[PDB]
Amino acid sequence: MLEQPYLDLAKKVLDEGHFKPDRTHTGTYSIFGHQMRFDLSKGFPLLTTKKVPFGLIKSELLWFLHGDTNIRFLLQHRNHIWDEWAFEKWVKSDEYHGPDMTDFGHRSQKDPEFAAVYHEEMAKFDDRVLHDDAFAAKYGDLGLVYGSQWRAWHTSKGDTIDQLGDVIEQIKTHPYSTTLIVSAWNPEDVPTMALPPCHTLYQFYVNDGKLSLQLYQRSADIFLGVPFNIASYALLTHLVAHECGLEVGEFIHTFGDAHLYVNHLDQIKEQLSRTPRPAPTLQLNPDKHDIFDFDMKDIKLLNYDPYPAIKAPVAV
Amino acid sequence: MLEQPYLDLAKKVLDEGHFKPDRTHTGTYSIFGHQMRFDLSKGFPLLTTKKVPFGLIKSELLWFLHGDTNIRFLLQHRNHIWDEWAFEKWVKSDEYHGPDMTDFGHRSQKDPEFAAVYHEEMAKFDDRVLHDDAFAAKYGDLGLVYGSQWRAWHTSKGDTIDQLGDVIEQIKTHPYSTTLIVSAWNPEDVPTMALPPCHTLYQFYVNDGKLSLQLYQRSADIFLGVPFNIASYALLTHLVAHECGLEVGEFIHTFGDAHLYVNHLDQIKEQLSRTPRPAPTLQLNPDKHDIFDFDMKDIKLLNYDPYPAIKAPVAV
Ligand SMILES: O=c1ccn([C@H]2C[C@H](O)[C@@H](COP(=O)(O)O)O2)c(=O)[nH]1
Ligand SMILES: O=c1ccn([C@H]2C[C@H](O)[C@@H](COP(=O)(O)O)O2)c(=O)[nH]1
Ligand SMILES: [K+]
Ligand SMILES: [K+]
Repeated sequence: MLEQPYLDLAKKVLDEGHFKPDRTHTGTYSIFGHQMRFDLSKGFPLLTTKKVPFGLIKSELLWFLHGDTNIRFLLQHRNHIWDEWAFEKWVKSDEYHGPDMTDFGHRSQKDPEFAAVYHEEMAKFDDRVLHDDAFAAKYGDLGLVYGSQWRAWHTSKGDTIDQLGDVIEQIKTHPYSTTLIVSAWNPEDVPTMALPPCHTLYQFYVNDGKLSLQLYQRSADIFLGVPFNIASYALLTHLVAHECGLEVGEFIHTFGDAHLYVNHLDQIKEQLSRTPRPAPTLQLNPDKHDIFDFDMKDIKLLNYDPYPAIKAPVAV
Repeated sequence: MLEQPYLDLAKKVLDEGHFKPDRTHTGTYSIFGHQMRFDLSKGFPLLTTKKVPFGLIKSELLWFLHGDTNIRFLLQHRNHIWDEWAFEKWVKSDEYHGPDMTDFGHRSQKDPEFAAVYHEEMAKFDDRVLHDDAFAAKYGDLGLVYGSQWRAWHTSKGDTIDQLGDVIEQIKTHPYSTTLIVSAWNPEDVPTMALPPCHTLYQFYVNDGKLSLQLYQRSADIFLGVPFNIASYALLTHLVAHECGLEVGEFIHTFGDAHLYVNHLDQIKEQLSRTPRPAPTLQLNPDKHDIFDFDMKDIKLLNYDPYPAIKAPVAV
């Protein structure tokens, strides 16, 4: 089936992954270097052996294309994937007069009481961002997230670059260019950042009228992460290809440190006893063509019939 | 935030604007009568939810203050905002021996071939204006543009009036005058003109040592137009106030027909999902005080961090 590459990755890491430590001291089985390709003409690679919320992905990917960097848009679509990073900034803010939220990540996980006080501060934080225009601007703005690196890369001269905007044109004018690249990795920022980009840089390629894309990911969470990562990028391949009026091609996913947190072994094994089903199909608005102006209703998933979801703990 | 007034205008026109036809048959959503104020002590109102080229504005506004009316100055600063109106005159000129450029506006938009021949004639036109002193004088001179109405209004007696020059003095001698007005609207010209002034007339006001300005705009393009219009006039408020040695006040923008071309609906909606960021600041040369003698380097924008630009078609 279409998803086999991922399943094979799970087995490979369970089979020859060596024990390697990580920043959260949770332990992982690692492998360095790996590549799997997906033929998007055979179907959309959204794992059927485990329910993956396409909503969260699409609303987050559009967030990126808009070049946005503020959480307010995500909370507007009930997307909490980036909350923690913003919250962290409100907490260490001198305007913060409330309970000590130092290292809330681990504390909430162990202490069941902190898990309530931490969920109250968050619930109201998301509220301020959502209603207090100024608060939103002040804390809801992450700043150095994918949206601004893709569409507002800062020059030494003082201005900004629309990498993706520019690349999309070179595809229409010079489809055979071996320089259809976008980079989220900037050396003068990386060391200051909390989480330097996992999705380092990607490349587009065009032959026989088909658009293919390769993604270099410096680090990967096999269980929780990869499922979303595969879908974000294969969807992008589709949108970019839609604007350029090209046929869809292949999504090549290359890896640096593909790892598996140890607290996921049972959950990963259980998914492997599952047999993939036929893959779903993507349906994009035929009329509308400016992908940068696309909204939810413009992108729709068809025939997704996934197995029941699989719960697991987040390494923090 | 500072820019909210404009965002509210976009929503209002999307909400209660009735369908009204226009000269370009492109269709617009109109509203008659509206007013928004900007407190310039809170920051410069240059939209952050969309990148707006401050360069084009400043170089065009100085063009006005110099009382100039010839395009050569604009092309000297790579400003093509007024090219079309001059080009039109070269085209219908009997000295014009080249391809039929009748109604180039629509033809270039639809026909992709005309869009190249039209771009060649223009490229060389801008060249003649730029090098052939006589050609410049002959076609590069628009004549009845803001620069001459502001600074060289023609009397029935035969001479000329420096409205702005005169008003600037009455501000220094009689700061409390309720007649600090400038008009670009002249009844004996209007019916012959291609595009009668959109920026009809403006008024200055002074209290507590602060200079405020009101602008009456008979017609407005919400998406493409207004962003530039807000910045031109708020910058003027600053310069005039600089010469008169006054504190900056409020910029009141009043409207006649504020409309939205239908081919901008998606682009306008996308901008509304964006959350404004803090506004930039203006920095004017402290030494130099004769605004009429100001040049680019004398006016500088600080901390402008706009969202990525938004492309859209020009109603023609
Ligand atoms: O979409 C995602 C989000 C996160 N991660 C993971 C990679 C790491 O597990 C952790 C970040 O810490 P590093 O191991 O990269 O240093 O987040 C992914 O693989 N994909
Ligand atoms: O800076 C500008 C330039 C142009 N326009 C618009 C107004 C109209 O959309 C068009 C001129 O035709 P009228 O609708 O005014 O007749 O140009 C503005 O609002 N602001
Ligand atoms: K780089
Ligand atoms: K008048």
